[PDB]
Amino acid sequence: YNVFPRTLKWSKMNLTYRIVNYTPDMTHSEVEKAFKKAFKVWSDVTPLNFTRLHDGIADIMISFGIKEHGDFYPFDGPSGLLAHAFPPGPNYGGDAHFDDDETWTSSSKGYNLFLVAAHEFGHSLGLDHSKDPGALMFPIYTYTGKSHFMLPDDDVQGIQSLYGPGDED
Ligand SMILES: Cc1cccc(CNC(=O)c2cc(C(=O)NCc3cccc(C)c3)ncn2)c1
Ligand SMILES: [Ca+2]
Ligand SMILES: [Ca+2]
Ligand SMILES: [Zn+2]
Ligand SMILES: [Zn+2]
Repeated sequence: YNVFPRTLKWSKMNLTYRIVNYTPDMTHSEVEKAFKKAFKVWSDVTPLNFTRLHDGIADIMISFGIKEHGDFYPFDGPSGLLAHAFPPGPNYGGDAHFDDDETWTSSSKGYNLFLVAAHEFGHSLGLDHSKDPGALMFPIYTYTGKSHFMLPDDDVQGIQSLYGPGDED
C-alpha cells in the first residue's frame, strides 16, 4: 500500500518542461535562455533534472497569457499580478503562467524574465513564499542590481528539504 507523501513535491527526479508560447517582448532565444538558466538555479542544488519538450504534455507547461487564460487566476492587465505557478500535482500542477500585459526583459527594466521564472519554478517545485526579505521566494519582486545571481540560503534550505542536495560538489 501507499499513503500520500508528507509534503507536496514531485516523486520523480526527471522533470520535463515545455514553452507553449512566447511573449512579444523578447526573442525566442532570449526566452529559452532565461528559462534554461532559471531551471538550472534549482537543478544545481538538488538531484532534479529538467528536460525541454517542444510539444506534447510536459510536467511544467509554461505560457504567456492575459486576463482569463484557462484557470481560476485571471491576470489583470498592466501592473498588479505578474505571474503564478501551481504546486506539484497532476494535470495543471507545476504549470507556470506569465502575464503578457507586463513587460518582460533580460535586463533590469520591467520584469527580468529569468528572475521571475526562477521564483515561479520554485512554486512549481513545491516552495511557497518566504518571510526572508532577501530570499528568491520573498513575495515582492526586489531586483538587487547585482551582476551575478546567487540562490539565497533560505531558498537552498527550502528546496533541499523537499528533494535533498543531490551532488554536494
Ligand atoms: C545576473 C542576475 C540576474 C537577475 C538577478 C540578479 C541578482 N539577484 C536579485 O536581484 C534577486 C532578487 C530576488 C527577488 O526579487 N526575489 C523576490 C521575487 C522574485 C521574482 C518574482 C517575485 C514575485 C518575487 N531574490 C534573489 N535575488 C543577477
Ligand atoms: Ca498584471
Ligand atoms: Ca503540469
Ligand atoms: Zn494562470
Ligand atoms: Zn510567488
